[PDB]
Amino acid sequence: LAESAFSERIVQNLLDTDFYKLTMMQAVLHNYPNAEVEWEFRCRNQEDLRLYLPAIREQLEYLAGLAISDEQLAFLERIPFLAPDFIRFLGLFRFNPRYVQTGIENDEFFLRLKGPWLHVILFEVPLLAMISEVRNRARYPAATVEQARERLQEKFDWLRREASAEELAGFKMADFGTRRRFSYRVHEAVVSGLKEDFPGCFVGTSNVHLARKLDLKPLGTMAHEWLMAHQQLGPRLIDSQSAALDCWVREYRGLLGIALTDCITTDAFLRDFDLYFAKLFDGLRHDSGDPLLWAEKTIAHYLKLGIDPLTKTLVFSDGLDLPRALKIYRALQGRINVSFGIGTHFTCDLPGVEPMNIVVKMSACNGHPVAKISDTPPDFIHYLKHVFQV
Repeated sequence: LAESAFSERIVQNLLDTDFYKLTMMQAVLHNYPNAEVEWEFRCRNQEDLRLYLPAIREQLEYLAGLAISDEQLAFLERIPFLAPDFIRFLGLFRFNPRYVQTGIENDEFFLRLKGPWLHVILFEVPLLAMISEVRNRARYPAATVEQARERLQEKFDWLRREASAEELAGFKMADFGTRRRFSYRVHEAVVSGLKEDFPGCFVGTSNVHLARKLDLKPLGTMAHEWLMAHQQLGPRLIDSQSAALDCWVREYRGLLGIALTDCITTDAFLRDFDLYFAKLFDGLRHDSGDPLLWAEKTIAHYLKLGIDPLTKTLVFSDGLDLPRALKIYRALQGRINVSFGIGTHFTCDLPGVEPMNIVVKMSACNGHPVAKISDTPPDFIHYLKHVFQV
C-alpha cells in the first residue's frame, strides 16, 4: 500500500542533471567548441553489473529520444548568465548514441564515451543516476518512498536534538545527490523534505529539474573535469590549473566563483592561487583529504595574501553526512564563511541498501591523457606529479 520508490521514468528530462554541467558546457561552447574528450565508467567494488546491460542500453535509447521542452528551456533562459547562443544550442541538442560504447569484456560490464567535449559532457550525471536506479530496481524492487522519508526524519530529528537554533540558523546545506541517488522519486522526495523540514538552512539543489519543479536555487561550482581538460587543451602542464581558472573567470567575469583545489593537490593549487585569483573567486570547495587541515591551509593562504577570510567562503562536499558536516561548521564558524553539500548520504539512504560505488571519469582530452591526483591516497601521472612537485 506504500508509495513505490520508483517512478515511470528514470532520467526525467534534459534538466534532470547537475547545474554545473550546464555552466561548464557553456564554457566549452564559447572557449573550446571543437575539443574532444574520452570518459570511462568504473565500478569500484567490482559489483557484477553484467545483468543490467540490457536495461542500460534500453535507457540509452531513451536518452537519445530526449529533446528539451519549451518550458524547460525557458526556465534556463531566464538565468542571466546563460547566453542566447548557448540556449539555442540546448534547444537543438540531442544525445548521440554513437559517442557511447557499452558491453561486456573480461566478464565485466563496461561503458566508454568518446566524442566532442561539447556533446558528451551531458552524458555524465544522467548515466550514473540511471545505472544506479536500474540496479536498485533490480536489487530492491519492493523499496518504497516511505522508507526514504523515514531515515530522513530520523536524521532531521538528530540534527534538531543536537544543534541549537542559533547554530541551525547558520548551517547552510545543499543537495548534490543526483548521480548516485537511489531513484528519481526518492531524490525528489528527499529534496522536498529538505525544502520543507530541514532544521538548518536549505540553500538549494544542484539538480536543475528539481530546482525548477520545487522552485529552488540551482547550485553548482566547477568540476574537476574543467581543470583536468586544460592539461591537454594548450598550456604547459604546470600552467594548466591556472589556465583553467583564468578561462573560467574570463567566461563568467566573477560569477560562479567557487574553485576546486584538489585536481592536483591543495598545496600545489595554493602556490598558484595568487592575489589575482584570490580576489576574483568568492571561495573554495573541499573534495578530498581532511577537511579541517584543508581549511587551515586555505585560511592561512588568504591571510598571507592580506585577504580577510571572513569575506570568503569554503564549501565542503566530500562524502558528508549531517554529523560530519556539523562538526566542520562548529569548528570553522566564526573564522570563515562555510556552506555544505551532501550527496548520496541524502539521496540514497534506504534501510538495508548500499549505494553503488560507480563513476564516469574523464580519461583523455584531444587524444592525450589527463588525470586527477587529489589530496587522498602511466608515465603521464609521473611527469604531472613531477612538474607540480608531486
